[PDB]
Amino acid sequence: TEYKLVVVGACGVGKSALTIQLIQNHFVDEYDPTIEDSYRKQVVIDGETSLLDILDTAYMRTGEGFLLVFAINNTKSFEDIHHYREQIKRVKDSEDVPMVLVGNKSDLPSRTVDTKQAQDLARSYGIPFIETSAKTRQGVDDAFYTLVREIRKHK
Amino acid sequence: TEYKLVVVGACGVGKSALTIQLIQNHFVDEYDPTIEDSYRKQVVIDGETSLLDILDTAYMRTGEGFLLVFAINNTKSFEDIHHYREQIKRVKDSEDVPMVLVGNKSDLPSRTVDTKQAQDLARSYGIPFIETSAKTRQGVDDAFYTLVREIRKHK
Ligand SMILES: Nc1nc2c(ncn2[C@@H]2O[C@H](COP(=O)(O)OP(=O)(O)O)[C@@H](O)[C@H]2O)c(=O)[nH]1
Ligand SMILES: Nc1nc2c(ncn2[C@@H]2O[C@H](COP(=O)(O)OP(=O)(O)O)[C@@H](O)[C@H]2O)c(=O)[nH]1
Ligand SMILES: [Mg+2]
Ligand SMILES: [Mg+2]
Ligand SMILES: [Mg+2]
Ligand SMILES: [Mg+2]
Repeated sequence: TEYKLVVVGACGVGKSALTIQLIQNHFVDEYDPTIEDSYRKQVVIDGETSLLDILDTAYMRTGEGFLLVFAINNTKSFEDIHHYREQIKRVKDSEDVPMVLVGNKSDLPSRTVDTKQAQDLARSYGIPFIETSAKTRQGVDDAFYTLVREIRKHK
Repeated sequence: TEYKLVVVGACGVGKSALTIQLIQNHFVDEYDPTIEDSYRKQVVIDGETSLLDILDTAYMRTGEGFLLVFAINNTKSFEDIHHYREQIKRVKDSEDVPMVLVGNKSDLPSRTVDTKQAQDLARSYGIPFIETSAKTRQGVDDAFYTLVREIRKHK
């Protein structure tokens, strides 16, 4: 009932925004990118009281679940996804580590990374893909909760 | 060729969900209830290129069409329908304003407001009644498009 989650991705994709929206239920219009802190919150996932220990990157090997986050209006971030994917494989020494691909900023119309690209990437990793928006709370809880559901399976 | 539409109803009925599903063609599992923003999208209604200016309540007097939205699994929302109905009559100072009654969340089985009650209410207002689901896109376009068709006959 206690989970250690880790949010990874390129700078400016909304790693901090997604975390704060989950923890403090509000949207941050700006957040210091050099800040890397762990956050804590007792929540209810699928009716079960769970403790979430989330690390907003800017221990790693103590992570049970990982959020691969990019922005749908940021091609470069999507390109950097594989870099972080492989880091997690090495730090965990495993092929099968609970992960979720996250497409943030789905509220923005200036989309450059279409659905097929993201879903093909997730298909190449065999992990779920969720479109999120930290501004509007869209898919935010689902992203973290799905990861926890992935951990439940592995454990 | 341009239309100003206003979506009203009780909190949590899916006003935001119905708007996003129309504009960005996706479903929001959660949306900040305190967010009231105007949205814009050029669409094709019955073959005719139209610009839709939609206000998602949480400007009013400039509304040409109004969506009266409740949830079929929300008796209270249905009860509050007349409240918003009369507000629009006052803000427009008119006895005849293009409106459409919308029963959202039709994808849910836990129904408490049957078709009889809704249709009887729509008949009491002399306006169309549309069953919608922002989750599955059911009746979403038809709801907004019908309202536009109501504006057409009105002018
Ligand atoms: N429109 C929109 N903007 C976002 C969203 N998430 C984050 N942002 C913006 O992106 C900027 C950088 O986000 P941040 O969380 O600091 O990126 P980080 O480097 O991964 O921590 C912030 O100023 C946010 O306002 C979102 O879902 N929608
Ligand atoms: N099953 C289902 N859920 C919906 C539908 N429309 C909205 N919802 C859910 O209802 C919740 C609140 O909807 P929202 O649009 O924020 O209500 P608002 O206060 O009118 O803006 C959201 O978390 C949606 O997931 C629908 O058609 N079907
Ligand atoms: Mg940050
Ligand atoms: Mg491209
Ligand atoms: Mg809303
Ligand atoms: Mg009854």
